[PDB]
Amino acid sequence: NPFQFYLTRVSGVKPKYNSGALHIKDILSPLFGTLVSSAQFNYCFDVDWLVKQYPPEFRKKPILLVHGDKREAKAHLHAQAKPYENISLCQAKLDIAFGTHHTKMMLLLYEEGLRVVIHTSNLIHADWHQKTQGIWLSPLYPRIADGTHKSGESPTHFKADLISYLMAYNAPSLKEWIDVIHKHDLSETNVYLIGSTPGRFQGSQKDNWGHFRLKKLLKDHASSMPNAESWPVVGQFSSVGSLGADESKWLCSEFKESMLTLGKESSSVPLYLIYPSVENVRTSLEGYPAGGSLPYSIQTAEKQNWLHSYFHKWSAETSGRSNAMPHIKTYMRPSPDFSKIAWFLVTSANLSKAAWGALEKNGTQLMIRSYELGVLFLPSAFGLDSFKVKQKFFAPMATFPVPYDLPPELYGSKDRPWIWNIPYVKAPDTHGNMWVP
Ligand SMILES: O=C(O)c1ncc(O)nc1C(=O)O
Repeated sequence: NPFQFYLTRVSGVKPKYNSGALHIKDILSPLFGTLVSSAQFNYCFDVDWLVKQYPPEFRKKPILLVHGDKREAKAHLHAQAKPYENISLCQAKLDIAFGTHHTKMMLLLYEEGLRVVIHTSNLIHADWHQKTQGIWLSPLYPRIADGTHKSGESPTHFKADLISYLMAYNAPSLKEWIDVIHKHDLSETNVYLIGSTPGRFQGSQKDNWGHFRLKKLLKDHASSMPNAESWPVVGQFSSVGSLGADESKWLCSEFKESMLTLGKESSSVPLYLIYPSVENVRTSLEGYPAGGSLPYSIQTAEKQNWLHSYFHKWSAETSGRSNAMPHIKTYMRPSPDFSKIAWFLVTSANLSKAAWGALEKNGTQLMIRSYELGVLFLPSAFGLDSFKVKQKFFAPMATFPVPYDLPPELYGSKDRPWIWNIPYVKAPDTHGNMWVP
């Protein structure tokens, strides 16, 4: 397969549904490279657990943890890392309120080259245990010979775009990694980088980040097709922010308009949102505790009940993961019969203005609160017009492995979106428990 798109291993499914999945121990194995140093970009960290996932012979190699924690949270993280002399920390600046460092990325420097891993999991045991999570694995990037002058750039501009994402941190520990990336050849990269960094962007810079970055890529590198209005948009996520009093405020105005973009020319397009119902969570491998990682609050949800009529159940028979609650986030543009897709995005970004950006100042400025990161699969980048959808995720290699079932299934009348801070005591979960916050 050319896509190098993986799910994490799930404890409790039959072996055929973990054949070709990746645990973090697999990613860090000596089989992937002889580790020299690594950078772990993430949101939440269990440092004791994390070091144990490295092979014993690599556990004293330098590790950089890139996080966004402040005040007591920051002190807690520093206390976690203090027993390991080889661990340094980089506090990503979050100068806009309510933003987080949400990017999930590994930079893996080997003796043999460099690897980039962009994924969706926190660095804690539960995120790699029984959740549905996504991974993109870069090729092994070789080092450019000293004295050789070449770009090492890909047709997707991935090398420059990754350096640009890192330069936004303005951080000395990350300038070191930028110099490492400069010294490697990334030209085989066939995915486009889509990042979010905190800021207020106008003019040219508007297209650099968030949903405007997505729009620009789709404008420039996808083509429109007859009856494009009939190709739905699908968004699939594990948290929802405050989107406004009705769908015109953000979801169907600027967000959907970016996601609908195809080609360069100038809406009844169906919008399917996939987010676990209470029943999905109750019957899950984890039971109600899976809802600890689905942080939709009642205070947000009660102000936007209009949104829930967009919601579809989590279903993943194709990958044996209907009971492994989603922590992956994905966005895509399937054909009206869901047999093809025009593009697929895997990312850390949930369905929030903080992650994707919201227009300000009479539509001239895109404001983003958070760090986010994903990779975009475009048919043009593989010499194709569209991707066919792989029928069984783990079963002509140029079909894209969509990890959940199509078409998505609308909530039933008695279904409700998972809301983590109200009790569920009508029926017990797979471990025999109720949910009482
Ligand atoms: O996983 C979590 O618990 C989580 N919590 C809050 C947030 O904004 N995002 C996430 C995520 O990683 O999806």
